[PDB]
Amino acid sequence: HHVGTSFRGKNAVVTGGAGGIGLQVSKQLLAAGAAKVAIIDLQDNLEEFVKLRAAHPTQSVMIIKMDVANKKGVEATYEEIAKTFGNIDIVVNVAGIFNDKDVQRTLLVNLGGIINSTLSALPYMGKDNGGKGGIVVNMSSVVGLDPMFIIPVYGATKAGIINFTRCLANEKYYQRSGIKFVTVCPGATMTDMFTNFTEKIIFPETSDETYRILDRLNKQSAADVSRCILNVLEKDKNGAVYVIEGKRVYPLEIKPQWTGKEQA
Amino acid sequence: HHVGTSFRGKNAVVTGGAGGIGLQVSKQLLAAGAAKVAIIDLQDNLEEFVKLRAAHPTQSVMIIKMDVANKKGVEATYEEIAKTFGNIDIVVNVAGIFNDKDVQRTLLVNLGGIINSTLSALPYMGKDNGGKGGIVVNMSSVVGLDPMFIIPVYGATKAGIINFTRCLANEKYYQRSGIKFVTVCPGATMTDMFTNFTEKIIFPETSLNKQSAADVSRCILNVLEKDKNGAVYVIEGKRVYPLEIKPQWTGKEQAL
Ligand SMILES: NC(=O)c1ccc[n+]([C@@H]2O[C@H](COP(=O)([O-])OP(=O)(O)OC[C@H]3O[C@@H](n4cnc5c(N)ncnc54)[C@H](O)[C@@H]3O)[C@@H](O)[C@H]2O)c1
Ligand SMILES: NC(=O)c1ccc[n+]([C@@H]2O[C@H](COP(=O)([O-])OP(=O)(O)OC[C@H]3O[C@@H](n4cnc5c(N)ncnc54)[C@H](O)[C@@H]3O)[C@@H](O)[C@H]2O)c1
Repeated sequence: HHVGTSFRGKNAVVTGGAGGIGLQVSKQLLAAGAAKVAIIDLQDNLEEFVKLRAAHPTQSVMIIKMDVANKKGVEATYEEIAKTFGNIDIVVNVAGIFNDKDVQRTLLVNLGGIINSTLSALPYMGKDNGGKGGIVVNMSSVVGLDPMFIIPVYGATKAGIINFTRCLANEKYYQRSGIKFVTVCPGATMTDMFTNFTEKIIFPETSDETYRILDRLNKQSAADVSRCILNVLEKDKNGAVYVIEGKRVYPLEIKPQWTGKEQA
Repeated sequence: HHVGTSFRGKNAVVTGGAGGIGLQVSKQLLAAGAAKVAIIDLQDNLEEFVKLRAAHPTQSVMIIKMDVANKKGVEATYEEIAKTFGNIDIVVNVAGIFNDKDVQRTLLVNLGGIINSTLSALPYMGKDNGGKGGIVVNMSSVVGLDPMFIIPVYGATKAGIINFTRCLANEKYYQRSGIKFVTVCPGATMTDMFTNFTEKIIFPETSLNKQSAADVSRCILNVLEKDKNGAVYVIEGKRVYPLEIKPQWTGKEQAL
């Protein structure tokens, strides 16, 4: 029941917020007393959202059905959100999928959706456009940092997310816009995304060693990761990259790869 | 005129081979005496290819017009190439673009095309499928390794290429297939791709000669001869630098 003060007065947009981690992120932000929370997702979860609005009468809970791969849709969706909200302090882009069999869809949803949502959010967040400034947390994976041979396509999009998000963490941009950019990379997690795993992988003969990804998923839940995300949000460290494993948050010091130390 | 022996008896597929680095890669492989070379590109470049076939009468020079973003097209394209070639020893996936204003196209061409071409090539290369085995060199960027703030979208796809290519470099994959997988990351390069740069960037208010396509191409063939699985090379100033890619996630990280 109790609504808190941790995120009092904060307006927040959450892609993927109908299920899994995104749904918990939305709940926990409302529970922390976020003034307004918008949710962008493909699936309709009316029974969950009716309860959610009920439990948070003095808070805005806005739900939009939209494919984050849809560039113009996302743009449109943000326009509508902005007119009601007036400002966007927090964006957590959680929406993604796991399907190696469908390469095009993976790229456009996982990498494309992050990009679409991020670029779309910026005008309504940036100081130069009258915004207060804010933070964008982009969701990635551990396999984004360290490749996992079983899932090359899914991995690629996660490596792309990291590199993309770090770019925007430029000092010159921050001084102009006031927006910060953070990447979080969850490890073994109880996600429904990895259900029917071996039906969603390219090389079928890797089912023998598929234990690596799905053995210790119980280690952390969606709610655990969500708590880690809100923890990260409070840190407000620009350009930071976090790993979330075993219910815990680990910051990475990412050293440059090409420094010229190569010999010949 | 002279045709060499460095790549004698080798069959090679090259995406992006109508222009820039790809075109030079195609020439240099033929000049090194590659038995067969196939080229996959959107542009026709007929006057260059008529000259090329002439200069290599005892070598196969096959040209197909095809969008590497087109999954089924690429698949189709490889079947015909395979029918003539019989096997594929070398794939260099060079085809790519620079357009940040168009995000979807960038992802599907740059990252998608690499994936499409790579996955399509594997049956015709893999030992277990009757193939001789081989090597796939995938083209990336330095910004793929170290993010460049001016070009975030283009960068993302290059980071994606690296991570993708490294995955396939698994030892279990190699003993089963015999195919190796290499990533090369060119630096400051005289590419026509970066012409009209500021018309192709997202943030408009924001403010290499050392190496050419032919220089990078020479570096690629150098890398090809090395035949080191899982390797990542930087190509800067006409020179090849191997990277020691250390894991990002260690247990030394302190929980905050
Ligand atoms: N080990 C890992 O790599 C790992 C583990 C867990 C989570 N993650 C990351 O966490 C993120 C969330 O995953 P999850 O645990 O919540 O699983 P999940 O499948 O339960 O969450 C997916 C949510 O996103 C929605 N969605 C999917 N595609 C969409 C689209 N195009 N447009 C709008 N909404 C869309 C879905 O409707 C769903 O609600 C994932 O994207 C993943 O990158 C990675
Ligand atoms: N610093 C850097 O990031 C950097 C520098 C140089 C080169 N590169 C990379 O080298 C590669 C080649 O670029 P370049 O220097 O030769 O420039 P280029 O534009 O001259 O070559 C691109 C070639 O790919 C073809 N192509 C484009 N889209 C295609 C598609 N969908 N399907 C088939 N063919 C397509 C084009 O017809 C062209 O011939 C690129 O992948 C580029 O990312 C990166």
